[PDB]
Amino acid sequence: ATFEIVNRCSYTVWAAASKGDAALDAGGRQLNSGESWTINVEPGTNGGKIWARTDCYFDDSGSGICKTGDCGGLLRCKRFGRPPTTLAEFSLNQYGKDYIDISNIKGFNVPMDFSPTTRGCRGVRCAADIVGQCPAKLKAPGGGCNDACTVFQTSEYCCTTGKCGPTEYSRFFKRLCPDAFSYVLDKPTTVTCPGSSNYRVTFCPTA
Repeated sequence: ATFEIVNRCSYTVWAAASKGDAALDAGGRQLNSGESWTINVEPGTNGGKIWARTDCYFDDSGSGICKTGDCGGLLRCKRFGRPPTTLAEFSLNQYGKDYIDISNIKGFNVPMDFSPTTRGCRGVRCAADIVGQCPAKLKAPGGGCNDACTVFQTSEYCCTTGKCGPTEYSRFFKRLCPDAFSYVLDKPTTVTCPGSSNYRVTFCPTA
């Protein structure tokens, strides 16, 4: 599958792509405002994620830090990033279908649209000003709006027992972005696409 990753934000982001135990394609790249990065993701990839990182500093060897979404200090991510991170999530070619979603379960840093570029399904978007409206106790100093599990580490927010309900904090994310997962047992907002679809992830789709 082909993913085109587009930065429509007025600021630079460092895109990342990983399936948790390996990079997808190069794993990460700087995207100045307006730049596009095309990557190739192997068919059958399960549990892939794409996200943006903000305010990064990398040396010549590709080592450094980011204020949101840092993946162990590497430019080219092999593992998932530090919250807060708006997540584009996908599993490809699962019994003939692709499954895509946007998730706020690990917080929110950058607005995002995640859409197919081929026929057969719809896209999803979370583009509200979640950072501006973020409850005080979830605000991340580096930028972004943390999820409640990251901040408070309770069974209820992290859904550790497999039983949990919505919370004041999850309802905040759900109000501003109904089409994104707001907690682990949220009613799924997953979209089913034809197997082997292609996609575009756009950061700051409205601005």
